[PDB]
Amino acid sequence: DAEFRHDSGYEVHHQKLVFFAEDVGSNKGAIIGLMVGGVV
Repeated sequence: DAEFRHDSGYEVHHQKLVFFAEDVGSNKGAIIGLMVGGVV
């Protein structure tokens, strides 16, 4: 659960890939969620 960036960047959605670093934590139970925003 460590942050890498503490400030906005740009509207470029292509940077969405940054999620790879934002997904440092792991949910305990997401059975309720059919899909995850990580891919959607």
